[PDB]
Amino acid sequence: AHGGNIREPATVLGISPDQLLDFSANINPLGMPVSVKRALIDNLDCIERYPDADYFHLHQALARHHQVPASWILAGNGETESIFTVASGLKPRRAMIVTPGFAEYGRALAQSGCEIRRWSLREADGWQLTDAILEALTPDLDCLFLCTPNNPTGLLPERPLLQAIADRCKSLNINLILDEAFIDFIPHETGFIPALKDNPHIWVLRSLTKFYAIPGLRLGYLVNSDDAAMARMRRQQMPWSVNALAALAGEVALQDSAWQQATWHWLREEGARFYQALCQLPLLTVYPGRANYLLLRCEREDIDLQRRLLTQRILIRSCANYPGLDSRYYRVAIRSAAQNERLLAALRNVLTGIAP
Amino acid sequence: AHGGNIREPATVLGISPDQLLDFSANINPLGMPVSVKRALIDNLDCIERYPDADYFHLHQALARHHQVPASWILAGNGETESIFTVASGLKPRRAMIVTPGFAEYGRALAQSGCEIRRWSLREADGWQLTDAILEALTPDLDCLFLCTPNNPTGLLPERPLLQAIADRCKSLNINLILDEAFIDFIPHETGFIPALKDNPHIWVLRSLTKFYAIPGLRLGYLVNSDDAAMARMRRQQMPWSVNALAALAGEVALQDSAWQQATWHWLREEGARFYQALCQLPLLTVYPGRANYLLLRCEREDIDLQRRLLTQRILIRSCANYPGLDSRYYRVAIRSAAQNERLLAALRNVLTGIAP
Ligand SMILES: Cc1ncc(COP(=O)(O)O)c(CNC[C@@H](C)OP(=O)(O)O)c1O
Ligand SMILES: Cc1ncc(COP(=O)(O)O)c(CNC[C@@H](C)OP(=O)(O)O)c1O
Repeated sequence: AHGGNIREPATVLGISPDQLLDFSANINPLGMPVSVKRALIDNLDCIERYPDADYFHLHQALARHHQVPASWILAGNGETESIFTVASGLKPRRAMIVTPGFAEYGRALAQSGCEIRRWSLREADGWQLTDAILEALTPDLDCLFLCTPNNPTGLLPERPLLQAIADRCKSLNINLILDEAFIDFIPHETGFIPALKDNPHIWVLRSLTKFYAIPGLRLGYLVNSDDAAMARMRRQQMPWSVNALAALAGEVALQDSAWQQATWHWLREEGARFYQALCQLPLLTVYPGRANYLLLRCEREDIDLQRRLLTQRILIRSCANYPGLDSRYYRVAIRSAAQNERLLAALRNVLTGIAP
Repeated sequence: AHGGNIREPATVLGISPDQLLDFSANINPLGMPVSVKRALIDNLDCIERYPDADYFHLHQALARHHQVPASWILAGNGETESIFTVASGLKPRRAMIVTPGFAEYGRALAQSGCEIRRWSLREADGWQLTDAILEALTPDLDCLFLCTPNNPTGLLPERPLLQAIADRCKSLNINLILDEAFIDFIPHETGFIPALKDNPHIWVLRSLTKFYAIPGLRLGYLVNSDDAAMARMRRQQMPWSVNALAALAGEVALQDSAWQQATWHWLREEGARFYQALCQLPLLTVYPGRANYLLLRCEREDIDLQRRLLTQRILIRSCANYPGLDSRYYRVAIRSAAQNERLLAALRNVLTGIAP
């Protein structure tokens, strides 16, 4: 049960989803780039033909964007498909995931028949990934999934720690899958694509749906420099999985040279202002997320924050279904100032004026 | 290597794909319904949110269309996804497919770890499915895939034979998967959805991409009346696989009450006129396909028809890669009269004036 389920949320209340303000999914509040919408409208008739099965133009655009060989890239029907593709293409016998984390890594691995080991983040560490994981990495592991920054904490592990993990993985023959779905939101963070050349054991997952606001179109991709392994992924993949409009949108989106700075500026300004306001609320712990969402811990047990905000027609993410987190945890997106203010006001009604 | 690969075909020639006339994919020549295009343009901003994970409106529309419980239906990112979903959801140990047939059944089963048995259609039978298959059906089979009408022959097995197969399957505990991807083109053919109520061993695959001309959007679905099995399919399925525009397009498409009659009329008129003209060509055998495509057998060995037509900038499907068919076999779509005439003229240049 993932976030962004507004139709389901509205159904629970008996109202139309157009009446809900959603903070349970984390999509760039700027909306899709104007050029993207124009291109979609202008080329809509392209849907009367099958997509290019090899997605030449799309992969060329992604390759030019990251300055890597097009052969290192495989686009997917959302990064969600890329996660299932890597799991099925690598068919690990034993794999480690880090909890709490995005639920699909586990679903994908389970379906592929893998023995899943969980590395548990600790509330006492403020949910930060630590070097304690290194000693937990063993030769018998085939894969390790890390999310950078993590869903739902928004925390980004230190580059040196990620490098230490990557190096250990290289020596223990472990494939390292880095989920960089939200990395574009963190100013100046390059991720690991610039370092794949001499590290064929590293796989990077990317998504265009949150940063460019096209989650309804579905577009993500996987990058890796092992010629043979990527070739195998191209087969284990279902044909025409990426729709023609997603491919077009992706190409156009990457051409908007102002999008990145505009998004970073918003995060640095409103995002910082929103975070400060949340931290001024009583009976609430707010974690220092680096992208467009924040993990919250409600210090009032006798209060289902999600149920309470839903009656106020504001949908938030309940993190109780993440392994490792309990009913006190929730996640909210960072949106436009006006919407953020409505969220804040709702939270105050449930948090201010209450004794410990 | 499926048909519709115009970008790849154009690349082989060193030209732009906009210069090719494609007869290698079989899409309704009328294009997408006008209401569908209007709805897509009017609701394009819906892509700024994730699709409804449960696709309520879409499944409700499909259920109303077939007058069956919405619980019997699962939409997919093209019927291609539905094929992979049924294979993975049923995880057959032994399964039978009929050759020649669409390549994805075999790919899907192979990936799921199934022992595949092939029932071979015979050139001496004019590639018709016969009752000889019944004795080949055994208790140890878990699944049987039939395509009605078949890709690439366009032949539709007799209802009584399909019923006999279905009944035998029911008694031998075999799941029967009927690929009805092209059934909408055959006037008055209802398929098996109207008969699923008391046959939970029957699974029907449907596609909206050829009949409504949205192969670039990707939309198909699976129907079955076994409560538990469909429930399992809803899990083995990847979340948000159907994009928001495909779901919208599907709902709108089903509301066009003139589309069906218009398409049937075209097939009965131009389709019949095209078929007759093909049959007047020398050194060519044309099979009696019932939908919008026809299988051709070139009686001139020393002539690669596809290569020869490609130089004339017309792309056709070579069926040499179908198990059971050799280099003499090709398939062509049935399109508009003008385009059909260009195809005919090209064929004449390669077939007329030549001695046996
Ligand atoms: C870390 C992470 N990785 C990959 C994806 C897949 O993205 P896409 O397929 O659109 O490219 C998501 C989406 N997450 C969407 C969100 C609604 O799910 P939760 O409430 O469980 O966080 C994600 O959060
Ligand atoms: C029998 C059959 N079933 C299912 C599909 C999948 O349809 P979709 O995913 O668009 O709903 C196709 C598509 N076939 C497309 C065609 C180009 O492939 P070939 O040249 O191998 O025949 C098909 O021919």
